Amino acid sequence: PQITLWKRPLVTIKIGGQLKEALLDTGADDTVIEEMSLPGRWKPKMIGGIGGFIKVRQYDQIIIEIAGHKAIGTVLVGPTPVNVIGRNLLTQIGATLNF
Amino acid sequence: PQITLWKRPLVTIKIGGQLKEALLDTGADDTVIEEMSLPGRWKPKMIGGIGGFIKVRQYDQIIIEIAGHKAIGTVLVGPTPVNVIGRNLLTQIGATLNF
Ligand SMILES: CC(C)(C)NC(=O)[C@@H]1C[C@@H]2CCCC[C@@H]2CN1C[C@@H](O)[C@H](Cc1ccccc1)NC(=O)[C@H](CC(N)=O)NC(=O)c1ccc2ccccc2n1
Ligand SMILES: [Cl-]
Ligand SMILES: [Cl-]
Ligand SMILES: [Cl-]
Ligand code: NA
Ligand code: NA
Repeated sequence: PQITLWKRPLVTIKIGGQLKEALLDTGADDTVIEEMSLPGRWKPKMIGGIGGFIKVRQYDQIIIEIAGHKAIGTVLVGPTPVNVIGRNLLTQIGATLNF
Repeated sequence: PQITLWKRPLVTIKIGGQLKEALLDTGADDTVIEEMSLPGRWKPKMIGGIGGFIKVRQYDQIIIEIAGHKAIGTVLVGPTPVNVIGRNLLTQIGATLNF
């Protein structure tokens, strides 16, 4: 699709058999999702956003569908008011910004 | 242009007479620029994201040239580590996400 930006670019994602809404975010290096169980071990990570840094749980090689496109990659889990799909997975679904 | 997302989507902007680099950020509602003076009236605002909130100055009707394309709108000025071009101005240059 071609998504305009008059509204937030929110799409459905599927992770763990569950549907969630998430933001397609060209400004995010990483993908950050609300607290949720994921399989396997996690590693520590600090990420910085507009208000400061937070600690998150880094899970690698997680299967996630994004707007019907399959990705398998790193998902950070931590406190965020919005689930964010960052460039690590936007590249896997072939997303570009155009004007 | 078509901008791939392997790297941060940084472009040159001109604002307040000044050339700067900024991030094309589909996950930002607002345009947030590093501390600088702008002409006219402003009012305080709090904006948030991961990590919490910051206090900003809101200037309305500010012109910014973004990768050669003029846009006008509200620009927030405050303690951001990165200049962010958010949706309020990305719409004005006709930017879309495509996959
Ligand atoms: C996700 C993460 C990997 C941590 N990356 C980032 O956060 C980088 C950090 C960079 C340096 C600091 C300044 C911002 C830039 C760009 N951001 C990406 C950037 O796209 C970031 C992603 C985001 C969206 C929504 C909610 C939280 C987080 N957007 C934002 O921070 C913008 C700022 C704004 N305009 O007010 N926030 C929002 O647009 C926004 C939307 C809904 C909300 C609901 C409740 C609470 C807060 C909400 N904030
Ligand atoms: Cl990844
Ligand atoms: Cl505006
Ligand atoms: Cl349009
Ligand atoms: Na894993
Ligand atoms: Na003004």
